[PDB]
Amino acid sequence: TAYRYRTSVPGDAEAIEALDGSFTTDTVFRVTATGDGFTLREVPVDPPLTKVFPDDPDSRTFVAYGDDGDLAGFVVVSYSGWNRRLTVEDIEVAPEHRGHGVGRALMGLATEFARERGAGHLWLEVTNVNAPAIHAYRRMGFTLCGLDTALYDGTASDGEQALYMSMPCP
Amino acid sequence: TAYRYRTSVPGDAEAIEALDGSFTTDTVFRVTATGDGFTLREVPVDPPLTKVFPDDPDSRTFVAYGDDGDLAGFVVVSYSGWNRRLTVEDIEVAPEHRGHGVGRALMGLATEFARERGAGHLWLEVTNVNAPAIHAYRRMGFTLCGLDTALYDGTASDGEQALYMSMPCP
Repeated sequence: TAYRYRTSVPGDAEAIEALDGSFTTDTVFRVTATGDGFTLREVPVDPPLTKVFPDDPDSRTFVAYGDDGDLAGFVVVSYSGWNRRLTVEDIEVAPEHRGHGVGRALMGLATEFARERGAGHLWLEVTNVNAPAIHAYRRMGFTLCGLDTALYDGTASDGEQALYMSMPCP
Repeated sequence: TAYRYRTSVPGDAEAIEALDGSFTTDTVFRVTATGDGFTLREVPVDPPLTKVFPDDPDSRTFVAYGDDGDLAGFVVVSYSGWNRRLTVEDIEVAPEHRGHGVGRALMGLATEFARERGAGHLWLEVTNVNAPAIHAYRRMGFTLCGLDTALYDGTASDGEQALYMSMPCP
């Protein structure tokens, strides 16, 4: 569907680094600590929030290239045998390529690798302010499996919470 | 307070391995996924649950030895500079030494190391079935900061959830 896919090579390092993982959102998932647990609620934000990030057999990176020779996206995966978890360390699609099936195809490639390793599930972390990726993950078969409100304390993302999502591996 | 404390040496490996990290509990924290979030509720369990486990500058292990020459307890810590987090990887006290101040002293030693590294917080993971460690952590200055319901899927601990607790570092 207009893209080429392969395992990354050292020469992809620059394009991976340069790829624009930034996004603008009209909503965020507000995380509330209730004492007994946590609640998430999608809330509107005005003005829209623009988030800019200042970014071996069990590990793998898959890249997606467009017709133009430009990197459309990548996914970095890591496998842990103790809990048979394939961690999606990072997944990013160039803003122009968003909503063109790149993310879904890369996640499918991540799923195939998980199956090869005999994974029981796929797992990912996503900032609570990334409402579009959260909704996109939900529509790829993932559901909220946890969170860490302290993950970003003392970082450039202080005030955000890490949200955890998982999918059983077919 | 009856114990000796130091940094571990290779020769402590056997005693660390052999130390009994098992526990019996009359209660557990039941984790409920509400869809919008998670709730934790301490519930009684009958019969009592007995849990048996089939167990470099930023990493460190501190040991506590009793008068008898036996290992009373240990704490394994790891530091991550990106979020200035000191992770308490593992902490275990021999059942006879429980409630004698060993855990508190080891956690204090973990806190001093965190300060030396310039940590902003201390962090730990604890199984939801470990109601006594959860209550002990709460009484050491930690509070629930998250959880991962999928951490133990496909393991010997399947059915348990990982609970995350943090403390700001003085």
